[PDB]
Amino acid sequence: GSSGSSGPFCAMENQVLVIRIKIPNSGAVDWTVHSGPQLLFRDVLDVIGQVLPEATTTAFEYEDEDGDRITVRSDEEMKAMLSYYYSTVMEQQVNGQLIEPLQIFPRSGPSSG
Repeated sequence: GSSGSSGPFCAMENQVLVIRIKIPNSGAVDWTVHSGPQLLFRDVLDVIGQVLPEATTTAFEYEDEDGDRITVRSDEEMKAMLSYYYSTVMEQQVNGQLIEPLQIFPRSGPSSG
């Protein structure tokens, strides 16, 4: 996680984040994320690792506006994925419909050295 919290409070203006890891033939798990903004790529992998311990991940995908399923292989992509969720989430609120969980998929592959 975040080494060096210094103060068990966790500040955040925007509501917490909820990541929905698409589980293989087992529904999906919701990773209660409070540091939606203060989230790193590794963190995700650090979490997923607990979700799919028998199935590596490293990276993950997330449906965008055109539901083209993006790919996050670098913190860069992450900030992006989050940049969309919030850009869309806020839109889901102004509209009315309830907000949806950041539907992500643990890119599990065969290789794993």
